[PDB]
Amino acid sequence: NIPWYPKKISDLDKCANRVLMYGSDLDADHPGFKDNVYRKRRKYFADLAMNYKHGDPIPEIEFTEEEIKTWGTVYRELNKLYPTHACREYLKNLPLLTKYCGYREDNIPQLEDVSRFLKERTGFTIRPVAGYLSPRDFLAGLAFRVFHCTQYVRHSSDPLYTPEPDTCHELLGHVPLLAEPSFAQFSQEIGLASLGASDEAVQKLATCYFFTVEFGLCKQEGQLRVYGAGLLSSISELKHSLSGSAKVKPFDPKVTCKQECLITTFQEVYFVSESFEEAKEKMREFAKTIKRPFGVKYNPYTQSVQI
Ligand SMILES: N[C@@H](Cc1c[nH]c2ccccc12)C(=O)O
Ligand SMILES: [Fe+3]
Repeated sequence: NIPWYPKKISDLDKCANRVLMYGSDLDADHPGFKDNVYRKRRKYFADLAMNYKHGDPIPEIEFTEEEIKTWGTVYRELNKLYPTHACREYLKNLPLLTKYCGYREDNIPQLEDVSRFLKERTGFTIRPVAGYLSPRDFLAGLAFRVFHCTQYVRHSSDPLYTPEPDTCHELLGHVPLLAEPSFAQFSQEIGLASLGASDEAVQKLATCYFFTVEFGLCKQEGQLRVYGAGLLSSISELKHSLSGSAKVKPFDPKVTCKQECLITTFQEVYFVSESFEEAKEKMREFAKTIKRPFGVKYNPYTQSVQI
């Protein structure tokens, strides 16, 4: 029996913010969970996300001097590593972000400005979210070219790694590729394939998504490079992935889809494709094997999904 799925872009208001939270589904010995004062600050961002309705501007945030300093460290340190660690497709759009989005060490990009930039480039827009979103709902968002983003900044004591996604993850891990027409098209295709598929089928697709677009590696002129958003936002996990001591295995959906997705620690294993194009291709073909009893298109003019 076909699970509920959104049919038009405003339907993303329905049961919004079904997110995984510390003290319910997440735990880790890390100050971003354990520092009570920091959790009280995080609730300011969460409330903003919970009251958002499609059509609203995204709330502009007054960040603390501490939060701005954290963004600065993350931005600066990651940019030193990208030239040697990131795949060329990721490197390509970095200068657009600085030139056309105001990415700077001394200022955190606002989600409203980034959404406007992305809409113009590939038609992607942003919706704010209170934490790690339910995988079904996150993939459903992509079908409308909607990327759900957190707005809080990770705990300042650990710029290197954080156990839930923060705004640095969205802005540095996802935005550069989302700015690329061919990648934005790929993203929506994966999202459309997920709509109304069984819980077991979505779990398998979402796991493969996690180990490719969140934590994926690819070969490039005989070398190992990274394209996964979750690595590209973590100073320490990014280095570790290419350190020579990480466990690395070929991406094979039928094996990979069984791996547990680790939200709050470094991964136990990373999966490699023979190239970045091969990664997208194997993902598209896997999405087609879902066994859904109907097909679906997106109509960008009505912003609705046609069966
Ligand atoms: N570890 C990531 C944030 C993160 C936590 N859990 C995740 C799951 C998927 C992608 C990213 C994440 C970072 O430090 O930037
Ligand atoms: Fe991500």
